[PDB]
Amino acid sequence: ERLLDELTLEGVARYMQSERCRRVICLVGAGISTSAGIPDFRSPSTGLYDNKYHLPYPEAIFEISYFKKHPEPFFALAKELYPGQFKPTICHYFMRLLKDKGLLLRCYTQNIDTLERIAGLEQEDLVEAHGTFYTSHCVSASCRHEYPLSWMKEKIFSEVTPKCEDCQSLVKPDIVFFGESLPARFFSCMQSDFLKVDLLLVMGTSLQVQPFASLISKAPLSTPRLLINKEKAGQSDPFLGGMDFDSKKAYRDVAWLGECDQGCLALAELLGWKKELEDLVRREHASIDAQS
Ligand SMILES: Cc1cc(C)nc(SCC(=O)Nc2ncc(Cc3cccc4ccccc34)s2)n1
Ligand SMILES: [Zn+2]
Repeated sequence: ERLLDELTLEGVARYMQSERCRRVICLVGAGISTSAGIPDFRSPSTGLYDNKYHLPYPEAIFEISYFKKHPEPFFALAKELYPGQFKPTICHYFMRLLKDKGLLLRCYTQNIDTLERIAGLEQEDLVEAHGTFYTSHCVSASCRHEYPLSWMKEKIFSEVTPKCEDCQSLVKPDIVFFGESLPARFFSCMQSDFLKVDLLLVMGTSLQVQPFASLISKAPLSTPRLLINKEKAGQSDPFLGGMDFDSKKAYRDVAWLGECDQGCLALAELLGWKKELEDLVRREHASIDAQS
């Protein structure tokens, strides 16, 4: 009774091009941006937090109340970690193709780098589960003046603590600090989207950070779930208690292990989309390289 004829990338592609598959939800994380030269900010082994701030504890750099009273460490770190270029990956442009072809219901992302937007996903297509640098707001509840990334970038590089032009309050990028809630939009969209989904495409996430990881359990029981990731992820934790790729009871979950770009390339090829994807990426990359 299962929807995939076989538990392979080939099976997923046949399903995608069948009448049964109309709405795809993508769940994406840091693994879709590493090939764009953006490291994984949640990892301690990427050396981003290797080093004067006098933090009452090392975690305070991520905490909202600390930020509000001592914003300088955050903004110094933001300058240090600011990417040299913003060129979305093959994986990002694969999602743009999903959008173009009327298959994209939603992209839920853990990333803050804005590459989904640069690749042409719109606000309505996105749930930025950990917020984004794309916009920043004055922290004063009575004001909330919104500032674009161009404005915020200028403040970060000039090492001027960003203050609101209307009220002189601190201006904070719309990323979710420890102590802040996840965006309201995350919960709203989750409630509706997973009633409507035909395929989950899970790319570049290890599914270890909650509540993002729990999204896979919101899929209907029949909905195929394809993981494209360097490592297998999402199975039940044998210590406590999921994806089932390999047991005799597996029926809908498929793992393609490798670089996300290569997995998306392989899937696009099966779909007859490889030329379209190559043409889109090369054109967009050229346009970004040519920014004058
Ligand atoms: C600075 C910048 C600007 C743009 C457009 N894109 C990037 S992507 C590269 C990157 O990893 N950067 C980062 N900026 C801040 C980081 C740590 C951090 C600290 C405190 C709170 C956090 C709240 C939520 C998330 C992280 C938080 S990592 N980086
Ligand atoms: Zn203000």
